[PDB]
Amino acid sequence: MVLSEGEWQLVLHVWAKVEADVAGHGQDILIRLFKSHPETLEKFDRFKHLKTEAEMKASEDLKKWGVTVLTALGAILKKKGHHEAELKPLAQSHATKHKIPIKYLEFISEAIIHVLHSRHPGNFGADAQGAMNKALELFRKDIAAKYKELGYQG
Ligand code: HEM
Repeated sequence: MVLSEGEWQLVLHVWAKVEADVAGHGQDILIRLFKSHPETLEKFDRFKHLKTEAEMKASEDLKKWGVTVLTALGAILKKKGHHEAELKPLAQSHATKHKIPIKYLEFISEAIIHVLHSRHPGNFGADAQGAMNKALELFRKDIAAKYKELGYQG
């Protein structure tokens, strides 16, 4: 839960690459998620009709929702762990309305790492992957604790 200053630097350095194309990264990540863990698609009434990766690729709505997710995640990561204010609304909606278990947040964490690895091999080597894994794990653990604080079992 305590990353080194160097680890946060590696996280924010590759995050800057994501920010050059937020929608493309977001669509790639959601498509990877739905492909790797298809049960997650069923949480989205707006996407559950999409039956193939190619259909997902053509979905402009999926690109927009990719921006929605990554915009929130980027703001969290930039806080370098001090993200209490940012997790409050996300925990509220994801625990009590969307009903997303923490395990699904683990699935999307794996998708994020997969997409970063594929799109940024030169800036996402072993050290950067380790750092991003720690940053996403911190996010998951803190949001799991916030679910519990709100009265819910993630
Ligand atoms: C990095 C992890 C995630 C982030 C930052 C994130 C962020 C967001 C944001 C900002 C919204 C819109 C505002 C809100 O309702 O809170 C949203 C909506 C939503 N999220 Fe997430 N989300 C994440 C992971 C997930 C996962 C893994 C699932 C399901 C597998 C999910 C399911 C949903 C659903 C169903 C909605 C509403 C969709 C709709 O209205 O059509 N989220 N998310």
